Amino acid sequence: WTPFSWVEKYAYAFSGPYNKAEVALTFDDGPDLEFTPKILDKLKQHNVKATFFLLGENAEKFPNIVKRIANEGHVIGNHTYSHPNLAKVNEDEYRNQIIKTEEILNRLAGYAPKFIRPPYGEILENQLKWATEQNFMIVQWSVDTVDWKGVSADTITNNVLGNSFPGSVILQHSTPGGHLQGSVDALDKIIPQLKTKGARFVTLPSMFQTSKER
Ligand SMILES: O=C(NO)c1ccc(-c2cccc3ccccc23)cc1
Ligand SMILES: [Cl-]
Ligand code: NA
Ligand code: NA
Ligand code: NA
Ligand code: NA
Ligand code: NA
Ligand code: NA
Ligand code: NA
Repeated sequence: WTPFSWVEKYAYAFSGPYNKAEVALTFDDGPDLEFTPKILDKLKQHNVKATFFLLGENAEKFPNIVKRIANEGHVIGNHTYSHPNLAKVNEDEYRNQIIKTEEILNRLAGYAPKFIRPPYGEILENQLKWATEQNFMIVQWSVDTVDWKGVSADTITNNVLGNSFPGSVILQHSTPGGHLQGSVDALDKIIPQLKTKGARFVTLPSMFQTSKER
């Protein structure tokens, strides 16, 4: 496990360029029926695009919310199919979780997503090597809202505003059935205060200057 050396050897990163006044909001585990629509609305009221890492099994249940994300200018990412610990699977099951989710998202969004985020941040070097050759790009995160703990919006705001820098990639969740109401309300405080500091919200394709599709 050498996360640092991998950013020089593969398509793999934790944050973006230091010389741009840009940050990136990302959302995991969706789509869902309660939190994804709210996030989309608050992102609409703040003129902000984001990047959604969607589970393949959840895109099947709510195929229109996948389409709503892409139609509103957001970028869709691959978050595997059934959310397993990729460090505990073999190559064929790893490549099965990726390619299966890709075909589901390609059918709904109209493109094969280029960005992969491994659940729990767990991934192995050979898995990373395979995705690099397949023209993927894995992006983790550098600011953790730890919103799955069900924390409040004020707590998430101080946690985000206290650890955000140019190039920060922020992690939030739109998990079906999670305690994420404070994570949604935090967007009303996080987005304006970072704008006060001069930050612009971009998607992962714009931050790393690459296409959204593979
Ligand atoms: O994308 C996720 N789920 O879909 C996800 C789940 C949990 C965490 C997560 C939360 C808190 C601390 C962590 C420390 C190391 C690795 C992951 C951590 C980050 C992301
Ligand atoms: Cl490209
Ligand atoms: Na790592
Ligand atoms: Na980094
Ligand atoms: Na950075
Ligand atoms: Na409903
Ligand atoms: Na192959
Ligand atoms: Na920086
Ligand atoms: Na950062």
